[PDB]
Amino acid sequence: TPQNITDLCAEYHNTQIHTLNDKIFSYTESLAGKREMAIITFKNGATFQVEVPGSQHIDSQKKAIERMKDTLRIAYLTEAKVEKLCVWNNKTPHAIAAISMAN
Amino acid sequence: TPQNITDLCAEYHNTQIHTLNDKIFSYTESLAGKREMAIITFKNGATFQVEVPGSQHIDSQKKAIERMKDTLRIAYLTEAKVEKLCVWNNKTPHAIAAISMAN
Amino acid sequence: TPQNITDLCAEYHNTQIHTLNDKIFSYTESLAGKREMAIITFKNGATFQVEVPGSQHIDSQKKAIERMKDTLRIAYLTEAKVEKLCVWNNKTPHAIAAISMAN
Amino acid sequence: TPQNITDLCAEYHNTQIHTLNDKIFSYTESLAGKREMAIITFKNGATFQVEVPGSQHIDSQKKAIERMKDTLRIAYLTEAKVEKLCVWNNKTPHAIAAISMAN
Amino acid sequence: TPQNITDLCAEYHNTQIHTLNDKIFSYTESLAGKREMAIITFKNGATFQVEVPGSQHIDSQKKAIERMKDTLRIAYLTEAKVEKLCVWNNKTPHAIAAISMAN
Ligand SMILES: Nc1c(NCCCOCCOCCOCCCNC(=O)c2cc(O[C@H]3O[C@H](CO)[C@H](O)[C@H](O)[C@H]3O)cc([N+](=O)[O-])c2)c(=O)c1=O
Ligand SMILES: Nc1c(NCCCOCCOCCOCCCNC(=O)c2cc(O[C@H]3O[C@H](CO)[C@H](O)[C@H](O)[C@H]3O)cc([N+](=O)[O-])c2)c(=O)c1=O
Ligand SMILES: Nc1c(NCCCOCCOCCOCCCNC(=O)c2cc(O[C@H]3O[C@H](CO)[C@H](O)[C@H](O)[C@H]3O)cc([N+](=O)[O-])c2)c(=O)c1=O
Ligand SMILES: Nc1c(NCCCOCCOCCOCCCNC(=O)c2cc(O[C@H]3O[C@H](CO)[C@H](O)[C@H](O)[C@H]3O)cc([N+](=O)[O-])c2)c(=O)c1=O
Ligand SMILES: Nc1c(NCCCOCCOCCOCCCNC(=O)c2cc(O[C@H]3O[C@H](CO)[C@H](O)[C@H](O)[C@H]3O)cc([N+](=O)[O-])c2)c(=O)c1=O
Repeated sequence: TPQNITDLCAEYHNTQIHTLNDKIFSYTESLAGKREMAIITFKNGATFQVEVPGSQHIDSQKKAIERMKDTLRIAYLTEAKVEKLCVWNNKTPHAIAAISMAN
Repeated sequence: TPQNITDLCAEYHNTQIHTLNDKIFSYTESLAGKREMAIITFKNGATFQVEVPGSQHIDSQKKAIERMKDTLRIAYLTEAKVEKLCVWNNKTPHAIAAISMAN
Repeated sequence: TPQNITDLCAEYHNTQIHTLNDKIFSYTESLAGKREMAIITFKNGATFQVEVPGSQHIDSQKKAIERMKDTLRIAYLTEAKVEKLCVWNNKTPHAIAAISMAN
Repeated sequence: TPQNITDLCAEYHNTQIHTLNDKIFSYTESLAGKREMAIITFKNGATFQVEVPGSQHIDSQKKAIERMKDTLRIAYLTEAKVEKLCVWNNKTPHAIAAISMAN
Repeated sequence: TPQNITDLCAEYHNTQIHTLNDKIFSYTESLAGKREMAIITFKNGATFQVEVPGSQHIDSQKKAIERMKDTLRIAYLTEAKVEKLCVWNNKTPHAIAAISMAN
């Protein structure tokens, strides 16, 4: 398995690493039907989503989508610095695939 | 997908944005039958609910309703500033559809 | 729907509001069979339970019972002030139906 | 029905109360097969387990076992004072049945 | 049952104990398909994973895998010192079987 988020990200098509080294500036979450998702922003304006679960996802990803929204919420409320995000860049906002947190 | 809570709220009928930019003043939750819900207030007297799950909800919303009560609870306890709420204004108290936190 | 805990509490028989306006003094939780419950006390000696799930509860209350014990544990640990409890008083200790937190 | 941990503990055979009145010294958890358990210790050297779910546990204890591991984790991290533990003493380490937390 | 992480770790083949006595330096988690995992590192560079659930895990480990990612995230955020890790060393990064935390 990959040793880090950069190596993990490179295993997939349509991805890119974003290097933030900053806390989350805003956290949004919705329960509206067909938009059950989260959206975060950083102070520079860069915006990211956790996608609504769909036909593009395999079953194993469902629990991990729920965990990512948990992660983002707590990271936001603790002001944790996000180091990098691995995202799919074939969506807007870019869709989070993975996150790294470091000091 | 929407970039922010205002654009997401605009996708639905019978909704509005409330701009609070304030922490939650009170948090209430109930396990009583047919009243399994949360209610929050702001110091200006605005009151909102997370509805009881029912027939107006699609299955994918169920997990999201539970997550939203989770979110409000921790927002309350951490005194996190709520920026905006997207609500259905066809219910009393207005029913939460999405939340944004910033600052 | 109800706008506050007092109006909610009044929808049910065999309930009363207790006004605490205090943090929880003790939190006790059990996994022993037939006693899978939580008990909280306040420094005025008032004691309350989250009842073991049973045939008195409808299906939709199950998730909310588990949520209540999460709420009471985190309230305890954060020393959050509990404003009011809505309880069933046909049980000893009185059984929690709803909680409000403020101040 | 019990109003406190001592009374609840007394309801079961092969149990005893340990009075700690201290925070947890160490918290251990495992995901290894057939050892999906938690172990806590105190600075006096007392060691306790949350048992692996098995055929001694009825269905309704399974959820409560999960919650107890949650509770011990967060108690540990917050340095909350543990007042008493109700344990089964026919297992080594003694097996937790209930916990009370108080200042 | 085991009294500590060292005795638990010794019940399994292909395991070793790593003694860290330090907080986690970075936390990574992924929802990408077939890489639904967590990776942590320590300041000395040492890197560990929580494996993707697979056919080498029995059903009872599934829930504990979920729990371990929860634990590592909150450990990371609270800067909790990790005492020891029990890992399987037949994988790269070494795969976490158990964790102990102590100050
Ligand atoms: N696959 C796929 C897609 N498509 C995904 C589409 C993303 O769409 C979001 C656009 O929003 C839907 C706007 O809906 C109008 C539809 C008619 N539906 C409703 O009437 C309706 C009403 C609602 O309100 C009731 O329920 C609320 C609780 O949900 C609340 O109680 C309110 O008070 C009630 O009146 C709510 C909804 N809802 O959706 O939440 C809908 C794509 O791209 C793909 O590949
Ligand atoms: N769809 C829809 C609806 N319907 C929702 C409207 C409901 O509003 C709330 C009004 O509530 C019910 C008032 O209670 C009378 C119900 C008769 N049932 C009971 O007797 C009963 C008894 C209860 O107490 C027992 O259980 C408690 C635990 O639940 C506890 O153990 C206690 O000690 C017991 O005596 C409790 C309930 N209960 O509901 O909680 C009910 C609408 O509008 C739509 O559009
Ligand atoms: N509805 C309803 C009721 N009735 C509810 C009754 C309230 O009961 C409270 C006390 O319960 C029974 C005390 O147990 C004696 C009964 C026989 N049970 C056991 O043999 C037994 C043994 C246990 O120990 C084993 O399991 C432990 C884990 O559970 C541990 O591994 C230990 O080492 C083992 O020896 C444990 C239990 N258990 O219940 O936890 C029981 C009412 O009133 C209503 O409305
Ligand atoms: N009832 C009851 C019992 N019995 C309870 C048992 C006490 O058990 C602990 C003793 O442990 C036995 C360990 O099993 C070795 C047997 C062979 N099994 C395995 O081959 C095996 C291999 C494992 O490693 C692979 O999977 C790992 C993930 O789980 C990791 O990916 C690794 O890289 C892989 O090589 C792991 C396990 N596992 O069990 O975790 C087992 C009692 O008492 C009662 O009352
Ligand atoms: N057993 C076992 C294994 N198996 C584990 C393999 C480890 O592999 C990781 C490398 O991953 C596969 C790279 O995939 C390319 C192949 C085709 N797959 C895709 O088409 C694909 C596309 C995806 O993007 C869509 O879905 C995204 C959400 O998942 C997002 O919405 C994006 O916008 C969409 O385009 C995503 C995936 N996905 O897998 O996440 C795949 C081993 O080793 C053993 O021992």
